[PDB]
Amino acid sequence: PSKFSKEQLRTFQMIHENFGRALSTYLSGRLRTFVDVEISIDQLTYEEFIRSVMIPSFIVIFTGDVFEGSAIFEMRLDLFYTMLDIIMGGPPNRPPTEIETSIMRKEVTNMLTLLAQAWSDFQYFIPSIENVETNPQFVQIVPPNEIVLLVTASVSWGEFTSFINVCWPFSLLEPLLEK
Repeated sequence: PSKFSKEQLRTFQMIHENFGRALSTYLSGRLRTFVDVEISIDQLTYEEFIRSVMIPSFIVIFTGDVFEGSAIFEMRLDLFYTMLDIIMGGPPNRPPTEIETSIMRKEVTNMLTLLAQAWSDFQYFIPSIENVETNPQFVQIVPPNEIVLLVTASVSWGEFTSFINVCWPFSLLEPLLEK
């Protein structure tokens, strides 16, 4: 089938809610302030997701040994620059420099690892960042009409609220969908 079943969605909801809790603790420690995270999932076409991403943005294309194909970890630039500023102790809306992406790549590797830990009992993997892009219109990892599981993490602290989205293409998740 081309779409995710109801029960399969619930499994992914629980997995990513675990991710959400680990992420909250992670970001709270990095930003040294209480950061709340609320997870919500949905399934839609890849086209819909990519068209919703701001230009520019911080798009991390990643994979895992145990997967075949890529997935996307996207972070809004307002969060990206706010996080970086705090970690560095130093937003600009323009696309990030190579230095800024390199510093934030380390943070993303940490967050992807937490994601993998949440996926432990179902399909544990070691994340590998394949590419980093700043323009969503240049990102077409799978066909437009293909369905994708979109995990949205609403990240907030104080009066700031932003997002981190993980896009899991149906084609990538198909085999685990089996067992």
